[PDB]
Amino acid sequence: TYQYNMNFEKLGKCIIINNKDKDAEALFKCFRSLGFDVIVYNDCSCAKMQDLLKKASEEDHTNAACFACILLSHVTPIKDLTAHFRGDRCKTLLEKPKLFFIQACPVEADFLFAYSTVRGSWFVQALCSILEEHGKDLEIMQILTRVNDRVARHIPCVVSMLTKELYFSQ
Amino acid sequence: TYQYNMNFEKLGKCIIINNKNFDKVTGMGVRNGTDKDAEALFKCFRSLGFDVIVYNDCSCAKMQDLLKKASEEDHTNAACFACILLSHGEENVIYGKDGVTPIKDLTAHFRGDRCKTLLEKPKLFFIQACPVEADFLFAYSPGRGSWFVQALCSILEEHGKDLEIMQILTRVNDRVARHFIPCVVSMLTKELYFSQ
Repeated sequence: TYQYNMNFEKLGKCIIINNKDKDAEALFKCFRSLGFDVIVYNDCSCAKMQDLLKKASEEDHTNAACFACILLSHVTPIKDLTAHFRGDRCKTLLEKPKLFFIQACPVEADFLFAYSTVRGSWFVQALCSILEEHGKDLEIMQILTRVNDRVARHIPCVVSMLTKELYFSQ
Repeated sequence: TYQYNMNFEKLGKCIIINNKNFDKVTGMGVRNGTDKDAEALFKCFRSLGFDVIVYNDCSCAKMQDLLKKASEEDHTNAACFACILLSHGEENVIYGKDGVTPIKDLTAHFRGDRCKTLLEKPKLFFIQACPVEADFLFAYSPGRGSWFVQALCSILEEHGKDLEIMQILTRVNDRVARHFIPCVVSMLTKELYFSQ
């Protein structure tokens, strides 16, 4: 009970929003490099992100272990996107984590965040360089705090409303 | 190394601000059980090498003037630094006996440029309210104490010397959610266990 369960078919479905391309392409490879069902979206007319998310919120993740999403900007409210995956709002994701990665320029338990700001950026450049190398053998926090170390060698916060540790088995 | 340096003379300070009785003009309830909430934390961090100092029913000017004077100290022989708040709070703001000060104003005193004595050192902050900002961590959260506090030390005197803070805080988040949620915002750069 000290880590999140991983006896699941799919790892999870990864969503990538890309308003505007190196970071996206690099995030794609490195997240599929964990075993993610990755889907990329560009030129997202702000009406998209809403319906785009809610769809996935009404999908089935019973045979999925988790769920990740990534935003890339430079107009859509933060909370109005995440609330689709509330406690009751998406019952297929309970006792399952929700991971939102951001870079621009009961309920609410088991959520994680990471917002960065500005070739491509550092944060991104830094992250993949870990997930490729130490991706499948670290707890999530052990990873992000390593990224903050890497970017500081040249800062993005990290909201953790999680309940157990997070490595990446099957 | 992939973790914070603990080989220091002393650990660090541990300012506790126990706000219980606020003024009437604030129209703010008397936060009860907070004496227990403080004593629990004080006893806990005491047993972790924190030189614990407990402040009580302070004004906003006090809480401001206090931390500033503590930021301007010599923290060189100290590994880290902690500060725990107990009061009423709202949207990124926290009550004093007299008024209301923005939380980001209190912590600002320690921002690496204005507290060089704590640079590359973790500067912690615990909130229970009813390399700019690097090395910062924030953990915002009856008869017995609160859940959070009681559950924290419950895990902290038990595992605190042998677990990383996230391992500690993530653990805390489970037992509070077990009863029925706190948000741990981290800007750290290295893992942090509470021993040598």
